[PDB]
Amino acid sequence: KAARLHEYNKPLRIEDVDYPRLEGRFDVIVRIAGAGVCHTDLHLVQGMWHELLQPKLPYTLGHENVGYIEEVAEGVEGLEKGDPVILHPAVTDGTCLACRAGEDMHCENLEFPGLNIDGGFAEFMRTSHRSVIKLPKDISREKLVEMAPLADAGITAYRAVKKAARTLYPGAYVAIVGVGGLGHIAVQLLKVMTPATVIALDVKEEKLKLAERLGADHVVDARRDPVKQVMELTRGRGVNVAMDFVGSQATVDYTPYLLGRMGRLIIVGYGGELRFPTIRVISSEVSFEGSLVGNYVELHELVTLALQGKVRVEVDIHKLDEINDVLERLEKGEVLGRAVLIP
Amino acid sequence: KAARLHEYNKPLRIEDVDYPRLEGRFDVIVRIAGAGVCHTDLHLVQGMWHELLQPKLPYTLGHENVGYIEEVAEGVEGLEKGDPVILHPAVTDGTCLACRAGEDMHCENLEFPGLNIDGGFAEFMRTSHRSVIKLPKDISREKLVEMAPLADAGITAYRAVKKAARTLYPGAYVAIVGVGGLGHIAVQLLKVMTPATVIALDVKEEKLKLAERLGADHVVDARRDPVKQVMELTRGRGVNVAMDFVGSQATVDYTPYLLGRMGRLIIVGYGGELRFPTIRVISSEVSFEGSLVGNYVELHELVTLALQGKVRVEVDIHKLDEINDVLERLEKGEVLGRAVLIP
Amino acid sequence: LKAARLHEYNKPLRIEDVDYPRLEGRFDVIVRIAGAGVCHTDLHLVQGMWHELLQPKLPYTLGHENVGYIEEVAEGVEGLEKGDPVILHPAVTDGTCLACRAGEDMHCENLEFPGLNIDGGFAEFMRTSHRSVIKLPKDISREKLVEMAPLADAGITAYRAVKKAARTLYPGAYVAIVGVGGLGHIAVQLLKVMTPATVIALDVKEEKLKLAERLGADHVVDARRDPVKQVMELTRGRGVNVAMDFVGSQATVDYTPYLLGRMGRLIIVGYGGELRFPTIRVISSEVSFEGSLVGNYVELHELVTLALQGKVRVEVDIHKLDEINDVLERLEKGEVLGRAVLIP
Amino acid sequence: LKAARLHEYNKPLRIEDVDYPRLEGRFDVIVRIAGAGVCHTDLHLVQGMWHELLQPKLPYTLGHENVGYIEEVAEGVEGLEKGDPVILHPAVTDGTCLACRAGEDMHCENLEFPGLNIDGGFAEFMRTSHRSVIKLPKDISREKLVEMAPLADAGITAYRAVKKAARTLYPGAYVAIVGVGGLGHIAVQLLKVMTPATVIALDVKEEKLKLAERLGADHVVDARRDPVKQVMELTRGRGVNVAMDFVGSQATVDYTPYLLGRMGRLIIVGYGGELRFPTIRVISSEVSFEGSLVGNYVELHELVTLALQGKVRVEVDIHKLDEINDVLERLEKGEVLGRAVLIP
Ligand SMILES: NC(=O)c1ccc[n+]([C@@H]2O[C@H](COP(=O)([O-])OP(=O)([O-])OC[C@H]3O[C@@H](n4cnc5c(N)[nH+]cnc54)[C@H](O)[C@@H]3O)[C@@H](O)[C@H]2O)c1
Ligand SMILES: NC(=O)c1ccc[n+]([C@@H]2O[C@H](COP(=O)([O-])OP(=O)([O-])OC[C@H]3O[C@@H](n4cnc5c(N)[nH+]cnc54)[C@H](O)[C@@H]3O)[C@@H](O)[C@H]2O)c1
Ligand SMILES: NC(=O)c1ccc[n+]([C@@H]2O[C@H](COP(=O)([O-])OP(=O)([O-])OC[C@H]3O[C@@H](n4cnc5c(N)[nH+]cnc54)[C@H](O)[C@@H]3O)[C@@H](O)[C@H]2O)c1
Ligand SMILES: NC(=O)c1ccc[n+]([C@@H]2O[C@H](COP(=O)([O-])OP(=O)([O-])OC[C@H]3O[C@@H](n4cnc5c(N)[nH+]cnc54)[C@H](O)[C@@H]3O)[C@@H](O)[C@H]2O)c1
Ligand SMILES: CCCCCCCC(=O)O
Ligand SMILES: CCCCCCCC(=O)O
Ligand SMILES: CCCCCCCC(=O)O
Ligand SMILES: CCCCCCCC(=O)O
Ligand SMILES: [Zn+2]
Ligand SMILES: [Zn+2]
Ligand SMILES: [Zn+2]
Ligand SMILES: [Zn+2]
Ligand SMILES: [Zn+2]
Ligand SMILES: [Zn+2]
Ligand SMILES: [Zn+2]
Ligand SMILES: [Zn+2]
Ligand SMILES: [Zn+2]
Ligand SMILES: [Zn+2]
Repeated sequence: KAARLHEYNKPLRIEDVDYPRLEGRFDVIVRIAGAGVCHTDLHLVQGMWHELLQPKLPYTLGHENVGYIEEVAEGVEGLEKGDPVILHPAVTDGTCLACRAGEDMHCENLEFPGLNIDGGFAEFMRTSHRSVIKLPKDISREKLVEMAPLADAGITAYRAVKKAARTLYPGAYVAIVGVGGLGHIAVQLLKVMTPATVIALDVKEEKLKLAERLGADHVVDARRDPVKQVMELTRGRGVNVAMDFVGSQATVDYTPYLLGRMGRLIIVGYGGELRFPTIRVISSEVSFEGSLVGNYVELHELVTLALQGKVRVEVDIHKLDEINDVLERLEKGEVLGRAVLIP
Repeated sequence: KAARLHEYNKPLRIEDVDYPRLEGRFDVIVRIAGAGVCHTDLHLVQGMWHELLQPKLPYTLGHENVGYIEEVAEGVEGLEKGDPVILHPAVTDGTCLACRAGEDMHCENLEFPGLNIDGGFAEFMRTSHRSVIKLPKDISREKLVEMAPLADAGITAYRAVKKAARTLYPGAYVAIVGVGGLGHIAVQLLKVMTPATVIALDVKEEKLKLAERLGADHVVDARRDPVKQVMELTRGRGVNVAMDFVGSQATVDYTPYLLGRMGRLIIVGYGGELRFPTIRVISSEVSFEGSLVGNYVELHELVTLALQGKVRVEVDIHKLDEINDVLERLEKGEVLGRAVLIP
Repeated sequence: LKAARLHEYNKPLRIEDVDYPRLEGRFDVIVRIAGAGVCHTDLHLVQGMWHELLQPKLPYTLGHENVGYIEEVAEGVEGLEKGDPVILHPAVTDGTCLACRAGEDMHCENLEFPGLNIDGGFAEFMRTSHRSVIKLPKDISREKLVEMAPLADAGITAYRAVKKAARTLYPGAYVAIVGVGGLGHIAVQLLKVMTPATVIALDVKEEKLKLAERLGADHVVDARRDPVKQVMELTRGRGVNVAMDFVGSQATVDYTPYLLGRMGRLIIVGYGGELRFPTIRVISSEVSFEGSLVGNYVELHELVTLALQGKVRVEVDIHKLDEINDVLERLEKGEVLGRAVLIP
Repeated sequence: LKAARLHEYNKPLRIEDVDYPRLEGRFDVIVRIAGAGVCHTDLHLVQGMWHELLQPKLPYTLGHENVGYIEEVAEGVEGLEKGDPVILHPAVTDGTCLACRAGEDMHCENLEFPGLNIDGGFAEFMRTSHRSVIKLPKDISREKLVEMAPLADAGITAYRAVKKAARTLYPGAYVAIVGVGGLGHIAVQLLKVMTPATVIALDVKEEKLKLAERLGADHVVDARRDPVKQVMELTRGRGVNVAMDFVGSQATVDYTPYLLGRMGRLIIVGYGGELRFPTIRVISSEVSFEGSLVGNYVELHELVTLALQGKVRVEVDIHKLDEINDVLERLEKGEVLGRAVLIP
C-alpha cells in the first residue's frame, strides 16, 4: 500500500505498489512506522513544484519519516532489521563541496523522497544509509511515531531558530508567524535556544492557545491588524527577528513590516511573492533570509533535544488510508500541530 | 553661499544663507573644502524621502563632506581652527543603546546634514564633534578634496563589502552591480578585502572600463541579459554574493536571479521594489540584506585604507555653483565615479 | 562619609571617615550606595596582586559591585535625579576613544574603575559617570535592589563569559562550569537560560554543589576528587566542548585545560594562577584558551533585563559595611554561599 | 618500492625497499608520488615527540605533504584514473562520523594520517582515500605540480590559521607572523591576500627576513634582538591585534603572548614548547590563545584555488628522496629557505 500523486489538484490514490528495490544510492529499505503530513504536500498536489522539480508521475508522497530498518545492501554497516530510525529527508552523495562542508540541502546530486521521488506514505520506502539516524534500541512504537515530524517540520524549525538566535538577546522580541506543524515546534525551540520574548501569530483561536501552552509570551490574532498589535507590544520598535512559518501572500505581505531596525525576517513558509520597497530595506537596514530544511548534524542535535524531553511535537495520529481526509483538513486549518500517518 | 531645495523636481537655488549657528548638538562649524554629490541627492529632489523624513523647506543639501574646522563650542576638545577633517554624515547622541553598541546609523535621535537638515553644499556647515574625524595635519587641499566621497559613498561601500566578505572565499564570485559613485569604490574594496572573483555590471562602456582599471576580473554589460552572462561566467552556479549599488527597478528585478545556492544579495541602492517568489527564496536558501551607510569605526577604518593608498576615489571636481549641471549629468549617467563640489 | 579603605597590602581594610565625593569632570554622578558586593578580586586587591598592573594611589576605598540611589548630578546629565534607583557598570569611560565608539567599555583608553584603582562603593556615597549608570524601575524595593548588586560585576562577568561559551554549544554539548562561587553560581543559571548544553558544575564544598543542583546543573562534581577523571567518565571520554574557570587558582588553571575535548574552549575568568599547557596538546586537540573581562554596557543592560524577568537570581549573604573584614575572611575560607553584599 | 622509514627515534631514517601498498578498505587510491614536502613535524617525529600521543607501529614511512599522479583505484572510486595529477589532504577519514558530516576532517573519529602514524609519501607509491584527493588541472607540468606539494600541509595549515586571524583584523590592525619558515612564508603571502592588516614578520635569520620583505611584509623584525620591544615600538605601545606562532619553540611560546594588545589573539600553530602565561594578564588584556590544526578539505580546495590563480606561491628547495637525512639536518639548523620538497 501507498498514497500516490497521479494527477495534480486531485486526491491522492491509495493503492498497491511494488516493494522498493535496492538500487544505486538506495541501499536501505525502511518499514515505515510514522509518516508526517506537511503543508508542502498540499503545495505538491497543487503543482507548485512542477516547474522546478519536473518529477515522473505517479510517485508516492511523504518526506517526514520514521520507521524500522527492513533490509540493507551488503556493505551497509551498523544497521540491522528492526532498528528504529529517523530519516533525514535528503538523499545525498557526500562527495560534492557542499556535502564536504556539511550542508546536505546544497548537495549537487540531491534527491528527496516524497518530493521528486517515492516517499513514506507507504508500508516501505527506500533511502540511503547516509540519511539514517539510529534511535535508542528500546524506543516504544508510540514514542517513535511521535518523533516523525522532527524529520522535516522540526529540523526546518531548528535550522531557522539557529538563524534567529544569532541576533536575539534578553529583551529582544521574536515574532513567530504561523503556529502550525513547523511553527508550534519553533515556539518551543525559541524558548529552549534563545532568551528572546516570543510573540506568536496565528488566525485560529486554538492555535493561539497551543502557542501559549508551549511558552509564547504573547499571542496575536493576525486577522486583526497584526502589524499594529506587534508595534504596540514592542512600544513602536518592532521585532528583532520575525519568522514566517506560513508563506502565504497574506503573511509575506505583512511580516516585513513587523521588523525593527536591523531586523531580520527568516522566511520558511513559501507560496507568496516577497514585495517590499528597497528604500525601507536600506533605511531600516533589514534582511530577508531563506531557510531550507536543515543538515544532518542539525537533525542529530534536534533528536537529542527531543530525547532530553525539551521539545515535543503535538501530533494527530491517523491511518495511511485517511490521507485525503488529513490533507483536506490541513488545507482548512483543521489540524492542531502535525498529522502523522501510521500503517 | 549655499545650494538649497525649496521645491521638489526643481533645480536647487544657489543663494546667500546666514552663517551657521552653534546650538544644541551642533558644536562644530566646518569650512567646507569638498562636498560630494550623491545619487541620493537626485532622489531627494524627486521627493523620495518626503514621506519618511518630512523635513522643513528650504534646506541646504550635501551629506558627503570634508573641510577645515572653522569654530567649535567651548568644551569641544582636540579641534582648532584650520584642522582638516572628514565628517561622518550622522549626527548622534552616543547615549542610546545602538550608540552604546557602536551603530551610529541606528541611533534613536539621529540627524543627518543634507538629508533632513542643512548640509555641505555651502561655504560652512554645522555638525557635532562626535561626527568629526581628524585627518593628517599636513594633508594638501587637493588630497583632502579627493577624500570627500569616503564620507558617504565610501563608508557605504565599505560596510557593504564587510557584509559580503563574511561568505566570500577563493573561487567565490561576487557581482558588483553599478560601477557608480559607490560601486567604483566597492570594486576596489572587494579586491583589498576579499579573495573573491569580481564581476562588475554596468550599462555604459566607460564605466565597464573604469571597473577593469580598478581590478574587476570580469565586466558585464547589463543591457544584454545580465543573468545569462553571469550564469555563463559562473558555469551555471551563480554568484555567492551580489551587491546592488544602483537600486533601480531594473536592477532590483534581475539581481536576485544572479544568486547561487546560499547566495546573498546586499541591497545598497534604493528606489525599486523587491519582488521575488518565496519558493525560490527557500529552495535556493538565499538572503536579501540591506546595508545602510556605516558606523564611526567603519569610517575610521576606511580613512586608514585611503591613507595607505589602497583605495582611491575617481573624482570629477566642479564648483558649488555648477551643482545643477552636475545633478543633471548624474541623472543621465554622465559622471565618471564621483562628482565633488568645491567653494 | 564612612568608608572601607586600603592603606596597606596584607592588612585589614580601615573603616574610617573620608570627605564626600567631588562632583567634577567625568565624575558627573554621585550615588548613595544601597548595596556593595564583595568580590574575590577584593581579596586579590588586599593581597597586592594588582599593585604592579594598576599602581593606584593609597589609600583608596574598595568596592566595584554597586547599586544605589542617585544623590546628585552635574550639568548636562539627562534622565537622572535624586532618589532614582540605579545599578553601576564598574568602568568609568570617556565614550570618545575608538573602543568606546565600538561599544567595548572594558577596552576604553582612559578607563578608571571605582574600587580597583580609585575610590569605590564600600562607602556611603560614590562618584561615577552617567555613562556607567543603568536606571532600574522606580518602584523597586530596597531589598530587591540590594539583591541585584552582584549583577554589576559578578553577573556581568558571568554573562559575557557565557555569551562566549554559547557560540559553540549545541544540544548534547557539555559545558563544565568550574567554581560555583559568586560569579559561578550565576553562570550555572545563565548556561541554562542561554544555551541548550548539558551543564557539569565543579566545586570543592558540598553546600556549593547542592547550590549548583538547585540552580539547574545536570551533574555536579567534587573537584577534590580527580575532577578530570570524573568529567571524562561523564562525557564518555570525549571531554567538554567548553570549560569555564570561575576560580582562577593554580589548582584550577592546572586541571581545567585537561577537561577539554576536540575543538574545546576554556574560558578563563578567574585569575591568580599561571596557565601552563603543552603546545603539542593545544594543536593536536585544536583547543583554545580565551580570557573574558567583566563586560560591556549593553551586556549589563541585557543581564539586568534577565534579572527583571526573574530568569536569574543571585544568592546573597547580606552584611553591614562595617563587617567587611569578617566577610573577606569568610570569603578567603570558602564560607560564603553565593555573594556577600554590604549595606549601610 | 624505495621508502624513507623511521625504525628508531633519534637516528637517521632508513632508505630501504618496502612492498607496494595494499589497495584495500578505506585505502582505495594509490598515488605515484611526484613531490613530498619535508616538514618541521618530521624532525619532531624522528625526535619521538609524537610517540606518546599516536603510539605508531615501527617501522613506518614518513611524509605527509604529498602530490603525485593516480596509479590505481579500487571499486566505486569516481573521477580518478591512472595519470591524473593530484594533491593529497593529509588526513584519511571515513566521512561517516559527526565531525566528518560537519566538514572538519581533522576531527574525524577514525582519523589516520599518512606519514604521522602510518606509511606516508617519502616513497615511490602511497595509499590513501579518495576522500583525501583533490584533482589538479590535467595539463599541469611536473615542475608546477611539485611546487604545489607544500600546499598539502604547510599551506593548508597556514591558510586555516590565517582564516582564524582574519576574523578580527581590519585596516590599521597589526598582525605579527612569527617564523618565516615553510608554513610562515606562506602565511605572509596569505595575510596580504586575505586581510587588510599591517604585517610584521619575525625571524632570526637574515635571508628569512629578506624573504618576508619580498613576499610583502610591511615590517620585519629580527627576533634575536628583543622582539617584544621592537614590536611595541612599531605599534606605538599598543601591541598586535593577532600574533601567529609558526615556530612553536620554547623561545617563541614565551615571547609571543607578550606581543598581544587588548583583545589580542595568539594563533598557536608551531608546537614543542609549553605555554606559560599569568591568568591575570589573560583577563586584564582579554586575550586568547587559539590552536590551529592543519585544515579541512574545503580549506585545501580554497587554497589550491588561490595557488592556481597565482596569488600564493611556495618557495621550494628541491632534492632527491635519498637526500632526506641531509635535508632534515639542514632544516634543524635553519638552513632551508622556504620548504624542501623531495622528488623521485
Ligand atoms: N523552507 C522549508 O524548508 C520548509 C520545509 C517544510 C515546510 N515548508 C513550508 O512551511 C509552511 C508551513 O508548513 P506547515 O507548518 O506544514 O503548515 P501548517 O501546519 O498548515 O501551518 C500553517 C499555519 O499558519 C497559520 N496561518 C494561516 N494564515 C495565517 C496568517 N495570515 N497569519 C498567521 N498565521 C496564519 C495556520 O493557521 C497554521 O497554523 C508551508 O508553506 C510549507 O510548505 C517549508
Ligand atoms: N544604502 C545606503 O546607505 C546608500 C548611501 C548612499 C547612496 N545610496 C544609493 O545607492 C545607489 C548608488 O548611488 P551612487 O553611486 O551615488 O549612484 P551613481 O553614481 O548614479 O551610480 C549608479 C550606477 O549604476 C549604473 N547603472 C544604471 N542602471 C544600471 C543597470 N540596469 N545595471 C547596472 N548598472 C546600472 C550607472 O550607469 C551608474 O554607474 C543610489 O540608489 C543611491 O541613492 C545608498
Ligand atoms: N575576569 C574578570 O572580569 C573577573 C571579574 C570578577 C572576578 N574575577 C575573578 O573570578 C574568580 C571568582 O571570583 P568570585 O566568584 O568572586 O570568587 P568566590 O565567590 O570566592 O568563588 C570561588 C569558588 O571556587 C570554588 N573553588 C575553589 N577551589 C576550587 C577547585 N579546586 N575546583 C573547583 N572549585 C573550586 C570555591 O569553593 C568557590 O565556590 C576570582 O579569581 C575573581 O578574582 C574575574
Ligand atoms: N598545527 C599544525 O597543524 C602544524 C602543521 C605543520 C607544522 N606544524 C609546526 O609548525 C612549526 C613550523 O613548521 P615549519 O614551517 O615546517 O618549520 P620551519 O620551516 O623549520 O620554520 C621555522 C621558522 O622559525 C624561525 N625561527 C626559529 N626560532 C625563531 C624565533 N625565536 N623567533 C622567530 N622565528 C624563529 C626559523 O628560522 C624558521 O624560518 C613547527 O613546530 C611544525 O612542527 C604545525
Ligand atoms: C535611516 C536614515 C537613512 C539615511 C539615508 C542615507 C542615504 C545616503 O547617505 O545617501
Ligand atoms: C532544493 C530542495 C527543496 C526542498 C523542499 C523541501 C520542502 C519541505 O521539506 O517541506
Ligand atoms: C591528532 C592529529 C595531529 C596531526 C598533527 C599534524 C602536524 C603536521 O601536519 O605537520
Ligand atoms: C585592566 C582592567 C582590569 C579589571 C579587572 C576586573 C576584576 C573584577 O571586576 O573583579
Ligand atoms: Zn515538508
Ligand atoms: Zn553532495
Ligand atoms: Zn485526529
Ligand atoms: Zn548619499
Ligand atoms: Zn544614539
Ligand atoms: Zn568635470
Ligand atoms: Zn570583581
Ligand atoms: Zn573610551
Ligand atoms: Zn607537517
Ligand atoms: Zn569521520
